[PDB]
Amino acid sequence: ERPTFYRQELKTIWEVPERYQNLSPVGSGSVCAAFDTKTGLRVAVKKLSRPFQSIIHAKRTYRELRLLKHMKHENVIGLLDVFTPARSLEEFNDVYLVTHLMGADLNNQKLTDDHVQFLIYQILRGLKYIHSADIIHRDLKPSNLAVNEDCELKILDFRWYRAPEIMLNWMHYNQTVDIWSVGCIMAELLTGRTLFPGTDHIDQLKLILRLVGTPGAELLKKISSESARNYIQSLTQMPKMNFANVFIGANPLAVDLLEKMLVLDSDKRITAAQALAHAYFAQYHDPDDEPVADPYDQSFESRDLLIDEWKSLTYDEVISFVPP
Repeated sequence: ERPTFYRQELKTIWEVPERYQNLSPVGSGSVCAAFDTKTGLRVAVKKLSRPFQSIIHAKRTYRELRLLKHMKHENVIGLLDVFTPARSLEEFNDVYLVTHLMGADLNNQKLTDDHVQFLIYQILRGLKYIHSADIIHRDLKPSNLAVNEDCELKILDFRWYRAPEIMLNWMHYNQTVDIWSVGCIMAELLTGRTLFPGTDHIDQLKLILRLVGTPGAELLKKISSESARNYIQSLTQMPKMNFANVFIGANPLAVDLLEKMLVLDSDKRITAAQALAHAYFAQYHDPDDEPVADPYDQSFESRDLLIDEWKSLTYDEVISFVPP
């Protein structure tokens, strides 16, 4: 059946099932932290802002709901509930999404090696899943990575951490753009400092190239633009520096993994599935507890529909929702 809803203000009117109590705002969609009386869980309740204002809003609402419904993995945030106070598609105007309320993010002495292993392991386990659905995160960074008390980690809400192929204007994009971001995060966890703290995208690329080397002829054979090639080969030619000398006293397997992640050529960068099997994660690696996702149908992405059709498609997904 339909739950009983109650309304309150705090500055839109929120109308939510009565199982969610003690709503207290935590950002502006806009999000309230709440107590889920059914489960005794702390939850985030996000009320989408203007979800069907235009074709672009409606499709983004649909894309967000579809993605969250698909994600079913310990290290990836999924959907705990989705509701609307509307009793039919005609009154359907508001969408609310409920997810685990996570404490800290990774913006956060420094960490021990065992604890860096554990956190990166979790990130890679989550990424293996996401990537197996043919999803690329694209913007992994310490603030999209949430942790509870026991520092169990979940990947959230999908330029110091972005792959250089993106900051150059190359478009040979692997899912390993996310593996670059993990490499930068791991380095920051290991040393306490941002690995590539660029002021603009140019400054950033300079710092990157200083560490990894200027592109080799083999990667240069992959650049289709004359100016682009001209640009890279115009830059002062930097040798690959030694990673050990940047990561002093780091566990040497950490350094070895880093050298595999922080590779300029994306086709040569270690993948998530491969990183998990690397000796650095020995103590956590379980190849039978690193599950993959069902295939994820993003064909909708290329479709040009009407607001009312994206809306109805969204309503179909709300109705058909089943809790974990």
